[PDB]
Amino acid sequence: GSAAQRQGALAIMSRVYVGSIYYELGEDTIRQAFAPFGPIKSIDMSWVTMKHKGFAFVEYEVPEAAQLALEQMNSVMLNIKVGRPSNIGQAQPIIDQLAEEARAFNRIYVASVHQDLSDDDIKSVFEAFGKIKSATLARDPTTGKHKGYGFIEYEKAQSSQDAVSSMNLFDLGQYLRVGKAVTPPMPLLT
Repeated sequence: GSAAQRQGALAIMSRVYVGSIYYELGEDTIRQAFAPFGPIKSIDMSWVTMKHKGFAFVEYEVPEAAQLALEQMNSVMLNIKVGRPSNIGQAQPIIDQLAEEARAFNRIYVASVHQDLSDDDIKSVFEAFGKIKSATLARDPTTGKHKGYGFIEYEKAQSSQDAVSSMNLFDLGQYLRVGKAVTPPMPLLT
């Protein structure tokens, strides 16, 4: 896949269809509900009877997030149906290419991480499951503070599995959202 194609596959893989949305709910509600999985980049909710259509397309900044929201979102809110944009099929080959590639790094995604924790803490907390090759938390450029999520590459596959199975929904005051990475480190490259 070309640098551009991979950049377009990642974009689609971060989109999640949300349906059965009560008519009295707006993007702010949806946003808050899915935020646990990674900061929400944008929301595309389609609205002469200015009310909407109870479906939205939430777009995360990284596909790993979309992957988790889909696995953990089957809550009420007014019930809702989660799925994927029916056009991913056009980027499926690459998406599969990114999947195959991802399996070479015992890479894991970690969302909903408290502002006070740092790359160290997270590292500290996670190395308990195995030697950690890399441990970094995404950060805001204009600030520098982590965006509440990051990635952790383990030395051993077993280590990343133990980490995942043990930390998904781990406390404190919030619940961490963890799951295996669905993409390699530099997706647009090769």
